[PDB]
Amino acid sequence: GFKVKLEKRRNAINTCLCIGLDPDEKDIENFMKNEKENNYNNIKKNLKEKYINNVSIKKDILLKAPDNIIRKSEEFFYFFNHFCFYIINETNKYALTFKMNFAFYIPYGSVGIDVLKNVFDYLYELNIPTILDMKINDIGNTVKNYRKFIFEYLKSDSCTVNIYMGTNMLKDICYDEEKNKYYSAFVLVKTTNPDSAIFQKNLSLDNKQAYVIMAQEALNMSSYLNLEQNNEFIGFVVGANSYDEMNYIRTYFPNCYILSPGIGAQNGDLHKTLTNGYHKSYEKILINIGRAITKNPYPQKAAQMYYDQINAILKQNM
Amino acid sequence: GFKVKLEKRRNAINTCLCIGLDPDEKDIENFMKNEKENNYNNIKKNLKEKYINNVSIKKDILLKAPDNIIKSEEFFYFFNHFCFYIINETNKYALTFKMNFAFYIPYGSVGIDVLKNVFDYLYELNIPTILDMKINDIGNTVKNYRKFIFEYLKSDSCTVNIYMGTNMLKDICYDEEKNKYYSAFVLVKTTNPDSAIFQKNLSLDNKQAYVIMAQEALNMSSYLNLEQNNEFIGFVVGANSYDEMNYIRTYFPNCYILSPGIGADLHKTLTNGYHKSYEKILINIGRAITKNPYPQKAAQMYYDQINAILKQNME
Repeated sequence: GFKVKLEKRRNAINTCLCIGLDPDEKDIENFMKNEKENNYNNIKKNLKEKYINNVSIKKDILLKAPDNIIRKSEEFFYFFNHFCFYIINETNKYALTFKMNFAFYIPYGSVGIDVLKNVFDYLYELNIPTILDMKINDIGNTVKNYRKFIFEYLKSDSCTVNIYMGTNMLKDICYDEEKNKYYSAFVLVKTTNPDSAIFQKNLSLDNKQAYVIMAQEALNMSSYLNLEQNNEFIGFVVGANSYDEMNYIRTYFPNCYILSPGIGAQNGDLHKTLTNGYHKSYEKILINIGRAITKNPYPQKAAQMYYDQINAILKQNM
Repeated sequence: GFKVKLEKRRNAINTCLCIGLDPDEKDIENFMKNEKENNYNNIKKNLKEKYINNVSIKKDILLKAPDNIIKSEEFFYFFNHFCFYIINETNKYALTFKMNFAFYIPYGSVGIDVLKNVFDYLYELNIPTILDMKINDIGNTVKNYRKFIFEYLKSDSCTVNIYMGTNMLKDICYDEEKNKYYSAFVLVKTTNPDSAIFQKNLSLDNKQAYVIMAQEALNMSSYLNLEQNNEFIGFVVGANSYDEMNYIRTYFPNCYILSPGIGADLHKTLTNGYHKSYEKILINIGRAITKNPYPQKAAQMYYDQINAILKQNME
């Protein structure tokens, strides 16, 4: 159960920080250059973690001494994967959950999917709850394959879902009738893009905005599937800077799980966000911080500072 | 541009058949069993085709003989060879091929290698492509999908879900640094039985969400000058959704439509969707061909039925 994992871990480390691990090409290139310039300090640190031996793919390459890698076809893979372990290693004591957005692992072909699998293998050993932000949607017969990839192959605890096509697809994502398995998901409700209102707000039904209608139908399906009775849920992606919508959501669905992306290095207001979505069991208000951590040259420092700020706001609210 | 490629292939082969290539694990396993019990007849045909010698990934694995193969690479080998079999058998009937990404991802990286080989193979054959992935994210994030689909795969088009918004199309159908343009089909009315809940029951000013969404997609298309660059944004409209198909062809007369959902009435769809430039009504047929006992014959069949309806609408 994602619910119980979250609950347990939230008790252990007292926070709702979700760390986003979305490495782009410059992150990888910058990491490789800086490891070359500095005796490969961090990769050498990566290699000392017990949990690095338990990843699935190209262990023989990953566990080589950096020095031997340039002495090269496997180099992009090695620095990419090692960048991801580096973030995880530096920041994990501060993160209630990690969220990996699939778009960042696909553009190079398959090599990034290997990286993605290893990252998920690694987080599984560390028992850190995971989310795959992939905003999946298709017909039922088709999405089973996404279910398989995400929950069987990656062993993610949850994923993001776009339910514009409908809520029946959740039957083949959050439930596996053959194996009697249940899975958690966050459906898109109010997103962070500037023009998010065009459909989510400007469409309506019976006097209610589309985002509200969507949220309610998502929970009707969660209830029909008995998810929470099996320690899973369907939650809502609500943008961090959508304060009215977040307020509407926490108000109308008082016990929902919210995943909140949007706060970066140069925007956002953690106090207004966390307050609007607050819940005493604040694993229900996941505050995702991604680039503000992964693009900081001192990622542990970033993850700690965000941790402390959120913690201060949580106590303010208590 | 996708427009040009479509226009030219349509005149060349006289159809709007879109062939779906969505191989499931059972397709792969069965192809493997059937090749093994039949002296690898289809694989031998695969190895005699010009452009298998031109694939990017693990080419010398694919050109080995099953006996050499039969084993970490076994799955890779029969998966890829299944795809190539379907393409070799059916390509002369297809205006376009649509690969659904979901069928290529569930085994990890091995399936993405098959996907790339499939795309490189259809590119050599000069057959127009669609990646059905229904991508959506924020602008800065979807650029990764653009790169993957349009740079790495070299797809002509993909499917997009614009419920988050249409600004995302700016980083999918356009690359401002490179001055490049690409085509997409946005989801308008999909084939799922409950598709009405949002697509029909939500409205703005009386109009159903799907019409609002189609219009906004076309608004963004003009903002990006796709037409002037031989690309477009089109609409996915399910084969089973006649009134909606009718409404779209009626209200947006010259739009491009991709229509999934004809399983195993084609007349009804093609008639409601019809356009004299019939590459504007792509009729997708996947499982009904790929899970037929004789895919080539199944493809010809649908090809001949489509052709007879086209001529009947022309007349």
